[PDB]
Amino acid sequence: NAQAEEFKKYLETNGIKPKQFHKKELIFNQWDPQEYCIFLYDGITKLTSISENGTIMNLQYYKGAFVIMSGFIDTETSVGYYNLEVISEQATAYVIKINELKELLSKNLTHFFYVFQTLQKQVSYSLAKFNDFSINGKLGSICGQLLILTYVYGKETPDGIKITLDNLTMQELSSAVSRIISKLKQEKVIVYKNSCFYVQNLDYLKRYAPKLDEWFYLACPATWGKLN
Amino acid sequence: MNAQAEEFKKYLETNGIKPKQFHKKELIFNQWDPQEYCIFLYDGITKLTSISENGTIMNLQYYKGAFVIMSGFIDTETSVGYYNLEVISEQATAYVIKINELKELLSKNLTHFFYVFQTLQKQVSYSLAKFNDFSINGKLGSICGQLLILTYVYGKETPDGIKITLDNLTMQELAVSRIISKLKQEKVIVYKNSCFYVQNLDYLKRYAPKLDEWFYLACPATWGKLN
Ligand SMILES: O=C(O)[C@@H]1CSc2c(C3CC3)c(Cc3cnc4ccccc4c3)cc(=O)n21
Ligand code: NA
Ligand code: NA
Repeated sequence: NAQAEEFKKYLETNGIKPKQFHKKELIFNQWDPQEYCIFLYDGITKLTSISENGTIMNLQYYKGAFVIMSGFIDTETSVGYYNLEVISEQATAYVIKINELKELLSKNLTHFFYVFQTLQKQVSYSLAKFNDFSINGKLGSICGQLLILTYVYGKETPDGIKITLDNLTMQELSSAVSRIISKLKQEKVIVYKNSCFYVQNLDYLKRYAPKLDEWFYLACPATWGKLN
Repeated sequence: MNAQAEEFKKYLETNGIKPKQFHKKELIFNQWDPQEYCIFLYDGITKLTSISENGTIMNLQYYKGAFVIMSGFIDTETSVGYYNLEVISEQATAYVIKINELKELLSKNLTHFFYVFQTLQKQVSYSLAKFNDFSINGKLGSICGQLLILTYVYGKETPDGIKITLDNLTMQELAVSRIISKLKQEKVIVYKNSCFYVQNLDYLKRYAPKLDEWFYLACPATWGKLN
């Protein structure tokens, strides 16, 4: 992306170096009193919360380029007790104290609008998922999640739309969930060929995840028009 | 209400933006509006709805003044999503502003720019907490999460319990009567005077733990008034 590239280089101009992370590493953890603005240039991360019996809660996933912030920008107080785990093999991320963020954006409104419209997407993204889930239950949630893997990591092939994901990432991902995927298999909306995963009926996914499909058209139109 | 909100209100007025009185059931904006707005809900209560192709109305989110609700992207001024913003309180004060004008106002005042930025952070992190509590305790954490918000916001320190202040207009504004019953029975909620009370705030905290954390970090003033 161009906007993200302009932010990458704007960060480096101001002396902020990238930092390579590896799978299962933590970019920041819930006990770090320092609040950060993570610019995940490349890689895949997940935001986890730990209940007080030890159970890890996978709450959200992020793909670079994107912005994650552990503190409110105004008061510089914590958004919550969260960790940012890297689940890809290797992820690049610019780590920035929240204090320095306000200074970088105060000088330049353009990158302020970039970070600002990024949070705008995340808000509407969640509203669109919740919408589809309230209209079609888990069916909408499954089709919506499946629509992500198609619009982003998808590519057109003879056997449909293949998911360009190292199966290391795939299995990173239940009775009712099996029922849904089962029907998708029998209707061949998806497949299991060559150990891969292809999507052949994108129109089906759009039907039961319509609001999320709208979110792409409005927030990621270049990706949306690719497979449309 | 919020120190930042009051100054933002003054800031909008001094730049020639007038408040507008919306009453219950009015739409500050609907989903077929080709103009994208930045709504500053100063006072009142609203909900974000969506009409499907079937014509089915879906509630998606609730907002209470002071708060910001933008329908378009700050940069491209395009819609982030086709939503309607409906008032559900008796009356509501809101400062309707074009998005192109917002871009202008926040550019000359980074302080208010950060404030609007923070209102997005509270939505995102409010959703994550709500999603965690539902992702462990299912609908129990959701209802308890919703009740927890009502308790912290509209509660009263009455020896009877915690008096939900909401005028009846938004109380019953609201498939799972087992949940309301499992709490009606358990001395967790009681409508003594025809009005809801709370006799066990720890039940709600226990099943909405992340929402409780969020409220402790986002509204620490309101959180401690019951703790
Ligand atoms: O199941 C998942 O892993 C995905 C990834 S994150 C996510 C979300 C939102 C972004 C955090 C949602 C939306 C959602 C669904 N149901 C809810 C029920 C109660 C309260 C909030 C909810 C939010 C769905 C989803 O599947 N996933
Ligand atoms: Na933290
Ligand atoms: Na709008």
